[PDB]
Amino acid sequence: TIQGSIVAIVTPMLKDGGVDWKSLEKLVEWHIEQGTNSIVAVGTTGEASTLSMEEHTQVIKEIIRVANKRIPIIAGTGANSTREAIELTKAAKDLGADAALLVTPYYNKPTQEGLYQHYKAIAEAVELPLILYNVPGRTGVDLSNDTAVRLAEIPNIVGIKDATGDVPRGKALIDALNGKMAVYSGDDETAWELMLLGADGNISVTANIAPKAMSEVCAVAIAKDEQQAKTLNNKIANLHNILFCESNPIPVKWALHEMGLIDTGIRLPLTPLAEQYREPLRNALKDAGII
Amino acid sequence: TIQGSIVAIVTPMLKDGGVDWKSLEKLVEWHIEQGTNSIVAVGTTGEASTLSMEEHTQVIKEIIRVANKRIPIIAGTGANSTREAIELTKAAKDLGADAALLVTPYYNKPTQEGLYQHYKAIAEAVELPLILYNVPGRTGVDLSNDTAVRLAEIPNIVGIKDATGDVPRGKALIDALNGKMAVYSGDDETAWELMLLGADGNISVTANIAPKAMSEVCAVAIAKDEQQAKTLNNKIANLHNILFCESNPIPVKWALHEMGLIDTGIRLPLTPLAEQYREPLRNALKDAGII
Ligand SMILES: [Cl-]
Ligand SMILES: [Cl-]
Ligand SMILES: [Mg+2]
Repeated sequence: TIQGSIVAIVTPMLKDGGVDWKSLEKLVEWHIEQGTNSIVAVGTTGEASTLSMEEHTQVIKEIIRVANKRIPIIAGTGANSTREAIELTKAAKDLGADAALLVTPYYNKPTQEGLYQHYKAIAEAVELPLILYNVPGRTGVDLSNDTAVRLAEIPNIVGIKDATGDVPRGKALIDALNGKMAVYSGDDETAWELMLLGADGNISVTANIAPKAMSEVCAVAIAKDEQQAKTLNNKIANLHNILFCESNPIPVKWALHEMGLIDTGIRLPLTPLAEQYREPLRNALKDAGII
Repeated sequence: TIQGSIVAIVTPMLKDGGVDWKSLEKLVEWHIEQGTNSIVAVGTTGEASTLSMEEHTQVIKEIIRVANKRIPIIAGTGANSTREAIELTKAAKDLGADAALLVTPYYNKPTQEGLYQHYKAIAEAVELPLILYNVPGRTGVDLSNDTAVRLAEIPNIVGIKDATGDVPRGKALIDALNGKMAVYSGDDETAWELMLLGADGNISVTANIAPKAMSEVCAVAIAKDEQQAKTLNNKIANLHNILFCESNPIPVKWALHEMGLIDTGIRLPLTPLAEQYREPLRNALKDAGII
């Protein structure tokens, strides 16, 4: 069901690190006005790692409140402990989230069967649509297409965010699934191609700063309009590269501060974008017509 | 200062995953009797990821209580949030831990400067000996030798566990530090090599099942006896390989179970060692004279 441009939203913070509730409310409003189709609250780009459990609950609560039913809200509820993933996922269900996004357990490297059991335990514990999320470069683990295809058989498991950026592999996954669950790109550089190949949307970093552009790229790609998807994506292609010059969300948070939309807060061990990269990032925003 | 065989001890668990307190006490006792030189409590091999905050404290307190100051106890206190690491490290100091072992933030991929600020902030917040821990395959980030060398200048940063298994790089790190802080192997397969080159010990998985033999390997290797180090390590070299046929601590817990020392409990998303590996494991243990 959830389709189109799904922003992996940052969590705006004041200089001391506190959540900037005013800026967040404004950012959600702007996404809705510009065409973003859905918001992932407190995922990787929203610094899930350095927000407390109460801060997760509050950010999800506020985004749902401001959205006011206009678009679906997906809560990031991943953990590397199955028991913890369950508690987070239950809390998101109770807050009224439309779905949960659950990165594979990171750092502890479960087996493929361990991945299967982890997600099946969560699906069986919480009645809420769940979206798998594979990002092997961050986690230390790769949820294979074979394991994804198995998990798609579990009630409540409704999609996977594939951040491999490996388009032949994502095509092979979409073809094997034959509709049984959704595939979302988690790689802005190749998302337009995965959507042209049958992905249901793009859970996007770039949409944080170009929401109207990315909403258009997703609509034309989902519609299978290859030329329009190529042309529209080309206008923002350089943004997809520059937003990872340091680990996301470091650059995207700097881009939003340059746009005047958030302040500079970001939580250790993350750091504001290194000084040397701020001019090149400004130049990319200017080239793109964003500032 | 802490030298020798430092076991990264498992956290024994009952079938239902509850911590097995009696079996943990017995293990701590057997290590001390067998010649183990120090214990890391609630590290990666100890399932830090799946233990609650209260359980992290109880396990630390129990290992300290049982060891009764006969050997230094190092508390695993890493987190991917600098705030949470400071909290865990303070708690370990308060419980009487001799040192803390802090893996680089995983999953959120800080920059080298963010890793520097992370550990600087902890060292300044907590007056306790800190050991860095780099294992890039699990965490998605690699703390470079250059960054390690900067950090060794910071007062209470007293060492690093280098789990790269890359011996020339570990030698380059030892050489560059020139004694400013300790290097510990985090790779059983190469640990004897790294200690012959100047590492102060081995923060060891294999020591969970061969604590006497690994105590002797570390001692002769630290003594720079290359022949005896090689000879002694050969007897346990196949154990270093077999204990990683699925992600540690999966194989090591199974081994301790075959030895009659712990029950099969292990917490999702980890799983009990797959059946196909159990007979080979058992044969390796028989071959090494462990069972
Ligand atoms: Cl996300
Ligand atoms: Cl450890
Ligand atoms: Mg590391």
